[PDB]
Amino acid sequence: GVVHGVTTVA
Amino acid sequence: GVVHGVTTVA
Amino acid sequence: GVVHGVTTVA
Amino acid sequence: GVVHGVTTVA
Amino acid sequence: GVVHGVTTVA
Amino acid sequence: GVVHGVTTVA
Amino acid sequence: GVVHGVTTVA
Amino acid sequence: GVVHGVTTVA
Amino acid sequence: GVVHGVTTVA
Amino acid sequence: GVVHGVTTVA
Repeated sequence: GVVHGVTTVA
Repeated sequence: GVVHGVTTVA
Repeated sequence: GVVHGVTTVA
Repeated sequence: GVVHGVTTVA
Repeated sequence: GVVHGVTTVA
Repeated sequence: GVVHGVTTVA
Repeated sequence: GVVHGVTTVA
Repeated sequence: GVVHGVTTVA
Repeated sequence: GVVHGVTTVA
Repeated sequence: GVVHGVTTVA
């Protein structure tokens, strides 16, 4: 797999 | 798989 | 699969 | 906000 | 904010 | 903010 | 902020 | 796998 | 801030 | 695997 630009902001 | 630009903002 | 631009805003 | 259980599977 | 259980799987 | 259990698997 | 259990596996 | 740009901000 | 259990595995 | 730019800010 590829994961690019995964953002989690609280 | 590919994941690109997954955003989670609280 | 491909996932591109999945946004979850609370 | 609250975010609980946000799943993204490719 | 609160973020709990945010999963991204490629 | 609080962030608890944020998982990113490629 | 608090961050608890943030996992990134390639 | 590849992981590029995974951001978690509390 | 507090950071507890942040794992990055390649 | 490759991991590039994984940021966790509390």
